[PDB]
Amino acid sequence: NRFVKKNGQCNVEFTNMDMFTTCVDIRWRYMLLLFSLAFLVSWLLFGLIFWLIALIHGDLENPGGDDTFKPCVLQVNGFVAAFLFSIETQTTIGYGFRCVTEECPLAVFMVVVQSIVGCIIDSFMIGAIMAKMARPKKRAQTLLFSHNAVVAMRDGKLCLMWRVGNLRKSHLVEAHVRAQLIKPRITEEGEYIPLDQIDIDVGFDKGLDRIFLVSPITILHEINEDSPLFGISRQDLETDDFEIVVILEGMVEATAMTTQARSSYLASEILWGHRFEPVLFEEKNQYKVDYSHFHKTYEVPSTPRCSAKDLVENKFLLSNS
Amino acid sequence: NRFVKKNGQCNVEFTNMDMFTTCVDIRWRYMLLLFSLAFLVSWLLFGLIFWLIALIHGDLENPGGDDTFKPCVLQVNGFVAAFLFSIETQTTIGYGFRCVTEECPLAVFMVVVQSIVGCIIDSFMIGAIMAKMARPKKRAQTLLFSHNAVVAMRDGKLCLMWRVGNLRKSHLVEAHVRAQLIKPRITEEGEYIPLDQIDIDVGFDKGLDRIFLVSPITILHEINEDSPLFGISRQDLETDDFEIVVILEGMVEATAMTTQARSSYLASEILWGHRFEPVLFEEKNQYKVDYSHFHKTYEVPSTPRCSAKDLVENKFLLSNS
Amino acid sequence: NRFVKKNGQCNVEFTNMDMFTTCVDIRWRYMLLLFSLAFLVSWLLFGLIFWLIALIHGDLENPGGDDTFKPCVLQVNGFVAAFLFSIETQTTIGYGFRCVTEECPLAVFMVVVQSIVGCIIDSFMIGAIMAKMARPKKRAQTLLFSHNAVVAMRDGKLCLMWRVGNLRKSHLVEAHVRAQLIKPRITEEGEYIPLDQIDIDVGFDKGLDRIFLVSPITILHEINEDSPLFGISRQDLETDDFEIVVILEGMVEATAMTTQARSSYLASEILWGHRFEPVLFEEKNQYKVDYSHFHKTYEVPSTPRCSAKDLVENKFLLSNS
Amino acid sequence: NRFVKKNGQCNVEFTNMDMFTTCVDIRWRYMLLLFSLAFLVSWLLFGLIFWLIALIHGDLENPGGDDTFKPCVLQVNGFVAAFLFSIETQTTIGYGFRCVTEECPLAVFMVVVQSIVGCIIDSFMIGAIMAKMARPKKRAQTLLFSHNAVVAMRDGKLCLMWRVGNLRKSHLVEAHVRAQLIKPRITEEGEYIPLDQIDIDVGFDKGLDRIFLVSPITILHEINEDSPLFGISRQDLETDDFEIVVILEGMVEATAMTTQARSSYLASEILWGHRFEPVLFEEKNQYKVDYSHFHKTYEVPSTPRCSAKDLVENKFLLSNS
Ligand SMILES: [K+]
Ligand SMILES: [K+]
Ligand SMILES: [K+]
Ligand SMILES: [K+]
Ligand SMILES: [K+]
Repeated sequence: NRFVKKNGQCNVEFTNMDMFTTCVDIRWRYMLLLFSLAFLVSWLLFGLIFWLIALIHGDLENPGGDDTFKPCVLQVNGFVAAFLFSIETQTTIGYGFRCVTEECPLAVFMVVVQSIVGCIIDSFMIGAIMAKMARPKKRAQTLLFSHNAVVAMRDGKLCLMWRVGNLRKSHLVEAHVRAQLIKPRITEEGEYIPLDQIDIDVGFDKGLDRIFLVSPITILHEINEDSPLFGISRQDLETDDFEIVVILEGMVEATAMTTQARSSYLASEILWGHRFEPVLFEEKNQYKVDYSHFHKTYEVPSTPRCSAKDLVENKFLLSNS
Repeated sequence: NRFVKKNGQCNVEFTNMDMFTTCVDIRWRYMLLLFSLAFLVSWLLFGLIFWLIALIHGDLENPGGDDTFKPCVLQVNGFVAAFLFSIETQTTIGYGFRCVTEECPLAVFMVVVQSIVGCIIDSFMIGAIMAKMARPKKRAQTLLFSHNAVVAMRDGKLCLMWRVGNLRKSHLVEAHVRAQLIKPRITEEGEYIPLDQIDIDVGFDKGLDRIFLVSPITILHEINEDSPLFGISRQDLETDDFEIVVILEGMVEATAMTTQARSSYLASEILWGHRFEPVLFEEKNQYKVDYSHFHKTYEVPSTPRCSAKDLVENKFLLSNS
Repeated sequence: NRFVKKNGQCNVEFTNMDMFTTCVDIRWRYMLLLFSLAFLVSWLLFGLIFWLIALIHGDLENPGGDDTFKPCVLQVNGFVAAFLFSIETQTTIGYGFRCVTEECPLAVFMVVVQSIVGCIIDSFMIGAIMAKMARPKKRAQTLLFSHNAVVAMRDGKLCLMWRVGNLRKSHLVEAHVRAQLIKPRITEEGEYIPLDQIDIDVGFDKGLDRIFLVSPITILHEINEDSPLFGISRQDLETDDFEIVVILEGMVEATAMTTQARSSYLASEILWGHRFEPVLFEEKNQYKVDYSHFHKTYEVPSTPRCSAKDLVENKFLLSNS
Repeated sequence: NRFVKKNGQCNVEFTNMDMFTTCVDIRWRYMLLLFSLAFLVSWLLFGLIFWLIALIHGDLENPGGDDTFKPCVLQVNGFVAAFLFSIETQTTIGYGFRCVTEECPLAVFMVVVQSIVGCIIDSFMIGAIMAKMARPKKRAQTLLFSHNAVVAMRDGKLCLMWRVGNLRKSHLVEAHVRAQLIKPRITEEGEYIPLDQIDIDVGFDKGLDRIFLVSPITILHEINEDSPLFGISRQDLETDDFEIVVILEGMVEATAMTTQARSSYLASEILWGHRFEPVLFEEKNQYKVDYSHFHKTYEVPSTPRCSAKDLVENKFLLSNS
């Protein structure tokens, strides 16, 4: 039946899976203690001002006032009371026992000031809990490479292969693969490149490196005249110092945040003359993917042990003679 | 007249269209009951603390106080009153009947604590109603494929074709098409690929797969020597087990979120020797698109019933002899 | 001197320039009247509830209460008072004259409910003023095409050219150009394509269509054997029904929102045998761009009046004989 | 050992490194004084209204009221008191001394109005402190070009080279390089291009311009028949007026904001017959990058002083004879 329903939906089911710009990430909870401190500082500061004012105006000795005398702020009898009024103003709780009066302009202006300050402050609190909210780090890896890469024969050509798959049913828009052989080398003129990155060809020029990934795919590198692996046999493989890097880029269907997935195979991690265990099965009305067979491989004794280079050379001696 | 006005505007009119990172999507309204619970828990907790304090300080028996005795918080006569003061503090309603006094530091500190807690809490409430606000799922599909794909003759070549169109007047920046024949196969060496994805060529190498989509377009795949459809005739079509996938990627003009539109044609869903009904008409000063003709097709009896492979083979026998 | 400073900075100066997902864009100010309505509805509803409660409990006739009788909410003497208490609760103004008491659980629960409701409501208000805040429409066009396109001779080849430029000093990351001849045509087999889009080659295959745009650039299309313009002379130009579309895509340096800039030239809008007036001048220590010369052009009488096709044909008759 | 751990992690360590849409960026702190003004204006306006009402209703002479007379708003004895009530309403502090009463509908409606206004206002305040919060300018440059570019011999070919490196351990998804020779020139037909941008080939056609950048890389431009540098020797280099631009695009792993890094080399800034000092060293279990050697270079006297053009020409005279 259908691999892709007419609406784009996929027919597969997955089984058996195991300046201050730095302030956005500024801290885990240290920002919370930071803001709690921000408040405390502002509350204590304005309380001291209100207490200074009540002290000077002489309210401390007549906090409630009377017919002849009106406090700047009612009911401030000390610094503790002062502290309270400041809080109630900024928090805008405003119980009202401590209350401003029309007497002192300085006091009124001070409330006016404290109100704006207070607003700005928690306004920023929402911004910091915005930044730190969505600006992640450590996004779960949705993509997977076979633990090993395989060298075997497919359709007459000798090929290095490895597997990639999505752990999520979510699609990868504009996905493409790359590979490089990495190793030190010395140029013809005797120049030293400590680690050289040599492209390994997955089909870029025809755009076959463009992939549609639903179920796990085996990526093919034909080893040929233009391959850095052209002169390598199965024995060389248990010798050589080279390492292969593999990449899969693309964009998460939901985010449109381009992703780059990486992994590596040492010469020692490449299994010659093997093949991957099929991960995809058809059961009646729909397709299943058994993810336990992902890394699993099996020997193909009929696989030639020599290098692709000698493989091709031999062909012509069986031609010429 | 003009297809594209000098300012970029398009001249067409459309007619007849029918960790906790998972918390962003955490729920529909279960988050609302979650937060309502968050509040309730904090309100009840602080009320119990205030009630514990009023109990110990002995306020329950003299809630209003007198000349010789001052409560930590005025007017707490029970747990219900206690509950109320907690609410009024956090909500910052602060009716003021239940009111803090300068007596108990513990109480003052508790208010101080409850104020910061309360702020943080709803600060987060705005973040959750941020995440859940714009982080969508199920974005309406703006793109469309003809229900069927057609095989006919164009400009001398035999071609598999299918239609794509935008349901919205909104443009697709950097849009491109891809296609693959999907089917099981067994390699020369006898290896089984359960479902193989073979590229179908829409013109990638010349970059003709890059498209400017205003009105609906017919996508052409020339069936030639290098096509997987090269050896297929009209009769094979009512036999074969293959399925074709089609893709259109690009980015919504507004969002710049790369989109990937999918659809499929079974061999059985491919109509041989047909053509699409034109969707675009010119009326005087501007262009119309009649979207009722989108999926509509018609027979072209002059269309050859054989495979493109034999089509080409025959040419040379009418050459040689 | 330098076009690009060693830090990447550019040395040019510019002169003489003239479900409810739809709710994000839901309205201009109709959303503001919407929310104002949202509040009003909630305020009136809860006030009616509080008034219902005060009515039943018999508070209307003893609003202040006394030694033997305690109202659910103090000082509710009517619906107007009721309305007020509801407001003061939700707004959390809480003057305190109308005040809740520990008597009626129903009332307490109602306050509890109204508090959460109120919070959720304006929480959403911040989300709507978030969506409608940054989710724009009508982004100012930063990119510009010469009003006309020119056909002239450059470096021995006959070429259709047109100009593009940035109105902003801001760079375009990964910018590239495309062009298409648009016109109706009838296929060899007699099929009608109402408007056909034919690629015009700006150098894609070598990736010369990739451009670095600081000062305005002239885009070149070599008219050759593979060009749809190959058979066109200056006289044909004052006849033909074809139109040319031009595109420039890329991403705004700041936004990384891919942009697609469009414009068109009718055959009648193409000026044959002309050239563009240079927009870029060097003055001593830095480069200026005079944007008044952008669309300006001048005749080049030495320009051949014939089609590039006959231009090439003639070459060989002056070869053969 | 490993360059890339099996999970994608990199094995290198770095050492020795030194309408109103314009309102988003509208100002540094001028927006803060703007909003503070926004509040003040609204507070003063509503206070004047409340004062107008209290004046007309005759409350000024009986602010507290009595058995026979009820003020619209209690305790407004002047404009200063009026100012206060307005503040306490909007801020929702609501001390309660100045308090609304059920008498004047006009007043009630006014409170109702002031409440919604107040909410909208600071709602917007959160949006402006949203825009101005994350919409940056001046993002730190994470990418680096060698101060100079080198011409030397590698693997038999004469090549212009320059270095690029990431200052951050953060990866660049889909990174690619470009280069252009920039200089004035006059066309065959005698047309003047003030500054011409000529592509310099870094391997685009094979997609070798696609790079995987962990440690700093040397970018190679083979100087050959198709190079604008083909006819240039070491002596020409101390003469010529040309400048070379270099670009590196790609997307920051975290942001997915495409970045374009630029830099330039004047003919005078190109060091002929040199090579770069290796920046990468292997110490036991892991790789180090010494960033002090980045710009450092050394002479290679064996480097030919002539132009690649004559280099190749000479080859055939040592062939022919
Ligand atoms: K209050
Ligand atoms: K309040
Ligand atoms: K109050
Ligand atoms: K190519
Ligand atoms: K409040």
